[PDB]
Amino acid sequence: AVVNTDDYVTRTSIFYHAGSSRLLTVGDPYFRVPAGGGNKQDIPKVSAYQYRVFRVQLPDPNKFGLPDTSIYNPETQRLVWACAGVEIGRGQPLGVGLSGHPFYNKLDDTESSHAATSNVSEDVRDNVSVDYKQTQLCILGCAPAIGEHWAKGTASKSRPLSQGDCPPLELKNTVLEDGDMVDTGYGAMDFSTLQDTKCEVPLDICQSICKYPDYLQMSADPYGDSMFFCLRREQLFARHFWNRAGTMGDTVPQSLYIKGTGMRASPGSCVYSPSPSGSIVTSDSQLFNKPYWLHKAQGHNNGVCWHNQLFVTVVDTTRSTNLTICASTQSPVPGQYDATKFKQYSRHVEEYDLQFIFQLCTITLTADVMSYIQSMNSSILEDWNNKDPYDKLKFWNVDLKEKFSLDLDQYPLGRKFLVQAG
Amino acid sequence: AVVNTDDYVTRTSIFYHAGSSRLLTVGDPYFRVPAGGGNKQDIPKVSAYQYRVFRVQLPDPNKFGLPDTSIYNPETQRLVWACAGVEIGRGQPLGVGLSGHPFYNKLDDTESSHAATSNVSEDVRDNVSVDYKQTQLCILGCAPAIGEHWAKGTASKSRPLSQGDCPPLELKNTVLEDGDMVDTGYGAMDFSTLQDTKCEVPLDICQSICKYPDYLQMSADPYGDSMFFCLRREQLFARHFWNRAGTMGDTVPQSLYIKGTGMRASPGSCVYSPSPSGSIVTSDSQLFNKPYWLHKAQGHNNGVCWHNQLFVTVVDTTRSTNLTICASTQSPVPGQYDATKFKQYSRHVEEYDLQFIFQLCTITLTADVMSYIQSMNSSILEDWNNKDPYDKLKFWNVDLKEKFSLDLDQYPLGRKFLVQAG
Amino acid sequence: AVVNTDDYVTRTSIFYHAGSSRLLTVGDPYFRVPAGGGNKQDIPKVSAYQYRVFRVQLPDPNKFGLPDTSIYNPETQRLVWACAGVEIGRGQPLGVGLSGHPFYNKLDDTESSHAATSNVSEDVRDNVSVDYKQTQLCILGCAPAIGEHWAKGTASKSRPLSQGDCPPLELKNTVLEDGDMVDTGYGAMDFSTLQDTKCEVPLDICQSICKYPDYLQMSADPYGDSMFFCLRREQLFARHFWNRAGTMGDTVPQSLYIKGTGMRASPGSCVYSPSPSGSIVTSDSQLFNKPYWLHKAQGHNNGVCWHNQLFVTVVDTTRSTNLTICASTQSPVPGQYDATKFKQYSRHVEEYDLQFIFQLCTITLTADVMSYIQSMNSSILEDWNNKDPYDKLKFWNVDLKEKFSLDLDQYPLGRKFLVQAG
Amino acid sequence: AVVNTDDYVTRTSIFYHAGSSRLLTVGDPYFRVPAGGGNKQDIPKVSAYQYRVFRVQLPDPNKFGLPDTSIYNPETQRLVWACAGVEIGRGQPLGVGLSGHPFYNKLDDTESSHAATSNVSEDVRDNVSVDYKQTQLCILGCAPAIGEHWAKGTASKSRPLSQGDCPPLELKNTVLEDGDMVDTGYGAMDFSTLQDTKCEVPLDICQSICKYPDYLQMSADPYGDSMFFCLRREQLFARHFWNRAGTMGDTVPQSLYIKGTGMRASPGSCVYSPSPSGSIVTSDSQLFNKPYWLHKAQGHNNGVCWHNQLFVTVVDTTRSTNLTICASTQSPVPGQYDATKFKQYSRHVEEYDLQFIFQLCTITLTADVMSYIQSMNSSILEDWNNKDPYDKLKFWNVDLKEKFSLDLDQYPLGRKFLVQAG
Repeated sequence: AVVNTDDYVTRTSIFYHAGSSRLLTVGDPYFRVPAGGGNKQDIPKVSAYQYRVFRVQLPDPNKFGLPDTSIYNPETQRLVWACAGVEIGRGQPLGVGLSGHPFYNKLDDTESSHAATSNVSEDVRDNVSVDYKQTQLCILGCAPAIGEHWAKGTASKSRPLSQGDCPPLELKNTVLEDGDMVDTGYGAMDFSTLQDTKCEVPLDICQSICKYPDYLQMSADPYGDSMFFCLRREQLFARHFWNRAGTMGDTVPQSLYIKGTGMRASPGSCVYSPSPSGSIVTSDSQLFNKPYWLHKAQGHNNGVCWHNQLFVTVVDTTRSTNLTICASTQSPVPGQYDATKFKQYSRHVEEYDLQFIFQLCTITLTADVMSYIQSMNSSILEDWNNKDPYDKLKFWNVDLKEKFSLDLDQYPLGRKFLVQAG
Repeated sequence: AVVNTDDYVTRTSIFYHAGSSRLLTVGDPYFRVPAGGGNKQDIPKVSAYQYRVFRVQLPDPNKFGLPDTSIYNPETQRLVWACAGVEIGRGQPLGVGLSGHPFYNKLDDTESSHAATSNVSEDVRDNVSVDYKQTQLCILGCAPAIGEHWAKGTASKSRPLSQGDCPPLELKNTVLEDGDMVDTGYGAMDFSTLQDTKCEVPLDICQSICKYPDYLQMSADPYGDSMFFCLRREQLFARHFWNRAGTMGDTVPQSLYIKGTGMRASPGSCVYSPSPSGSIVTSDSQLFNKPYWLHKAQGHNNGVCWHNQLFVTVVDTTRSTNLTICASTQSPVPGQYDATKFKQYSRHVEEYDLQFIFQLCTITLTADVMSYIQSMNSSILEDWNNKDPYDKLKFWNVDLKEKFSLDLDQYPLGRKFLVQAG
Repeated sequence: AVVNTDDYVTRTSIFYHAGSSRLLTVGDPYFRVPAGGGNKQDIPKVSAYQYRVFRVQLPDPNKFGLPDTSIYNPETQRLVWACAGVEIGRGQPLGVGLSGHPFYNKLDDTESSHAATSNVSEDVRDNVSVDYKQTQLCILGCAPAIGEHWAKGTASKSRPLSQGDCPPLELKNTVLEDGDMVDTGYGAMDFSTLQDTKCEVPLDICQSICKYPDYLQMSADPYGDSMFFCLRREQLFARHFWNRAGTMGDTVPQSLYIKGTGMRASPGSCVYSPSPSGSIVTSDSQLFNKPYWLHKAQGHNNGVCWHNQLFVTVVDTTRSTNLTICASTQSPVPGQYDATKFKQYSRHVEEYDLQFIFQLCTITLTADVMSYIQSMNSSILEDWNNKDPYDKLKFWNVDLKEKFSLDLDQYPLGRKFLVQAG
Repeated sequence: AVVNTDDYVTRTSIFYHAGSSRLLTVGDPYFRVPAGGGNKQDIPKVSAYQYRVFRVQLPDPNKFGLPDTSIYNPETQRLVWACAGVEIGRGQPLGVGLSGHPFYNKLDDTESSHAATSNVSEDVRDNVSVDYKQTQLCILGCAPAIGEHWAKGTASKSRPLSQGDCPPLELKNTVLEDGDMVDTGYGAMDFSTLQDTKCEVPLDICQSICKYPDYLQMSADPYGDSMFFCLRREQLFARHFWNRAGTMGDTVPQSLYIKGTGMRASPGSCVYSPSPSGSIVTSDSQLFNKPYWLHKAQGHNNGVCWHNQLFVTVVDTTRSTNLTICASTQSPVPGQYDATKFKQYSRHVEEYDLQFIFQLCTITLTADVMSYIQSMNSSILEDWNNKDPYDKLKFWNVDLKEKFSLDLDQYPLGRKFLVQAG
């Protein structure tokens, strides 16, 4: 039986402040520009619509000089960090930003077409762009958060898919790594294996995998290391209504319409999909640049950072202004305009600032306390006396071993904390 | 004289937590696809705009293992489950999804006499789509919830109905089953029998029946087994204004206008119908993933689950993103684009999770108490010592007989319940 | 000097509940369809944009069976009902509906016309529709609500009204009968007498009289029997901007523009009129299906229902979804589509439900008290020992004489009332 | 270790009110007009989207005669003004103001193009305009605020940016001078060096630098003189979706689409940029014309005005209506209209009013205090017994040396302050 951490992890009255420096990154918002091919280094794919997963690395509280190493007894107890406050700071101003496709699969406007439209010609693919759904979310945990998405099912012998026939869909659970794209309004699926056209969604998610946090599973997780802090705020609406070019896989039953003559003799495309649209983005509904206190967690883990680790999973689309930079091919910069003599670039900036307030905690290693932790996570006892199960995954590592401080008064969050406590 | 249950149903201090696993279903959002035609097994019609009616099957508390069978005396009392806490869980992300009809009966734009169209023929039906009205609701009871809808009234034998004339309308009460379509903004009626065109409404409600819960009737119900919990949240607006093609049944009174000449000599179509539209869909106005406690119900039944049953009626259209899947007809996936070589499919997902906190109750079987229950529902006494009156209707059965648990602590809803109780 | 009823109306502790059955009505939303033309019996005009004036008829408390006929001395005092609780119920789902006119007088779009427009020839009327302003309101009093509207009075013997000149506008107070049209955003006037064109507004108000409540007068009423309860909630915006065809009556002064040449030599039409539009209709700002307790009235009358009457004036435009009905000319229903073989019809439904909590009251008839009531309304004394000032006006009569009950516990509003009372 | 000012700055009970007169300025909203061209004296560039940085100059409280010069001991201590109240008054009415560019680089509409568009020939630049993002911000400090912006990185001596290639982006900190441009919704960058086209953004930020307050840095500031009061409110949305004319710098990876033929053989422009748009501007969300009290500042400086200075940094775009002026070339003003015989001018007005409530404060000059202020800012002690480190920057000097008064009662803010205190 799983037990609340407040029943074996005794807390102290010793609080530390820890803050990252300035986490900053720029790059192309649509795709990584590979190294060399003009200029040196490589420009990373940096979008407002991808998950930020910071792996916060903490100092080992046991091999760490204390303000007084008589807070505990190194013979019968161990130390753990317990997160008490977090403030994710966001840098750039509020802005909206578009994403698009040079050959988007848009047959024709079905919102209110002036009349009939084109026929099923070929390559009626147009160039369109669309601002995505607006999402803000923040997840804390001592383990990475689990996402879900839809992928092709399994290729069991029983019935070999007649090729052209629609595959079965399987919900797949996965870890949210840094760089994974969010649900933008086009559903959370694997577009690289479910859409052979590679033209049904905009460029940045076209060949990517859009995940969505598995809140249901993470809440039902027995120990609750996945999330002990969750903030979400999403909103969107439908801007334009369109068709899909191609033949209908599922045939519309004759019992659903009266047959006609000419073009209207047979039913056209009945696969509709609306362009997403996050509405007004305001400061009043902003989720960040505010401190949050983890009073008492939702799960059984109450902010205890096992393995001296901390995962901060962040999404903020309320800052998606993509910079437009253009240089001329000619050096003296000609006085006669000519679009071909200018190169257009597109860069996006992400600026973060993590701030924490940690609390020192003691665990009395009694016999059954140990065998409980044994069952929970044996590797916890090993470190207290190597391979990590996460080294295969892409994280934005933030070292804080050198960032802890005792005087909270000297830091913004530190003052806010002291105020809040009384 | 109907009596409050809190007068003959004594509540204990024993609480159980029960939960479904993960209720999940995928299918076509418009029409069920006949199996075998391409692939094995049928593709169910799964829409966001159809009632989910879960039939929760509880274990008989009398034939059930208690932590102590001295909670009551089996010689003069019986046990009932009373509902105390509920959490309906929703998995997939927020999103909008369109519905349409290849041959919608849209004459022309009456919103603002635009410009002209371009058609030969005389059949002017266009392929239009529309986002439905946005609706959220949740009904709890120990009996299925009652719906209303409009249908063709019985043609009287005295005065027959000459073909072409308008039928009289009759309001019809009925049981909401799992799969019944909701009010999408086109009203609540039998479209399969009040529209011979089969083109007045989009495809998924085309040959169906849209039902609205009869809240007035269920509130007026004497005992109140129909609903002891009701949450509703709806909103919509008029997007586009349109005309209907066809001859006018009711002739516009000559005295409501001045005759013109040419086309304007006689009045055109005067049957207008607007395309519905739920505006912004936000998380801030969400109704689900939040727990709700049944403190004191609206009706005379106070969460008492007679027949050890529970009917959870749910509508949530705030998650209606329809996936678009496409496979190529060629195996190597050609490097030249051609719309004819790609089969477009449309799939929708419905992920649920049901959580309950049930409370053990006792009923002392006295003379008048039994005679009371006799008149209320004789079948109740029968089971305490077979055919079920609902065995004709479609329900999503959720068996919770192996899902009851005494330690609320171990479960998400359980913890919240304990907190709320103090 | 008028006195507050609370000084001469003593209240008891006896409360009754009374509710109508289910007030229901269907018909054409634009105009009544003269009987027998295609089918037996008239089809009433039933629109969402017309007042609903229920005349509730209460039993005479004196000639009424009491739980104990010693609540008063029938020699020295009489009894009066005094309203304490009200709940108007609405049945149909939330919807938006359109109104139009086959020959709407719309010259041309003036919002942002592409350039110049058509010649002011003769007949350019277009078939346009429009969703009206969104209005909810509810009035209670023991006397019908008063409304105001604009009509052309009379030409006095002195000056004449030249054929073609603009008539003088006179504000006219009047009783709101059931069926009267509300302000739809085209102002509150008599379109049948002020507009000879009969094409300036949509069809249902084309020849009607739109009335608005004269709140200003009803609050200034000495006794305040006209309203002791008043709820209102309206909203709208301007959808499209248009011109009016015809010659200008008031000539635009030369000192307000510079003359041009060609068509721009003389100014065109300067009679602008926007099409109204109620925006998002939501359940969140709904006014009905909720109980309201008349704690202390605004006027002098404190819910005292003189003459055992009660007037309930209601407007609800948040439920205006008009049902589209179409039958075919052919019996076997042809498989080939042809709009001419389908008669279209338009039907609106209005479903209500009135519930009340009434409080029995006592008036001790002393010298001055009788002389006061004499001056207030002599006909009150007469009934305590014949015509009525209204029997010329159309009301929706709801007889609740057989609907009074003593046990509030048996009814929804009753329970709600008990809870509220503590 | 930095210390809160409240530990070495003892406040008195003396309160002064000071107010500027009517700060007022008119000018061209897009660019400054060189003098003598058509009329004497220059026409300054006054825009609603540029920072207002007031450098308020306080009277030296030491060389100041007091209501009583025994508040302190001029031998052992010094006087300092501490701010306690601020009210920034705005004059002109609320309004929306546009900005544009005669040759805006807009290829074509990618929101929902009718289909394909024009050839990427040479000059397709159209005259477009756009209302900016809606920003309100107010910052107080005894040192000017810090802004950030993106500028052309410092050329690699060992990687010369080959002409045409994309330059490296460097985030640059800077003092916010009066006149600096704010983020309008096109990002905060140096358009004069990052966009050679000189046609990517509207005219008023075409050759300027858009700065955004570095809130992160100013909060991490050790002493916190830069801001001890910060009020922000910003909102916007995406109005129209546009392409960029020019050649693509970063080439779209071939594995992201399927090649076509004709114009759709090669991908088009994939640099999208939405026109910004602040939505409804209402008085309900207004940030000015209200008084604000600095109870306890965020940083370590609690409103202490060192050097008897004050830096008010104000941004307000809710008042951007640009007056349209036009005179005729002809003196008698012609009776025939001709657009050529009229000169169109554009002017914008900015009206301010600064009101303050200052508190007298003492500093007992001891050893450690002096050597702290020594470390904090030596120049503070130097004035107590020259060159200013901000004499290079453009500020709006507000002299208040002759505006301080003791009777708060006689002033608006004065009264409100008295009331608020009790």
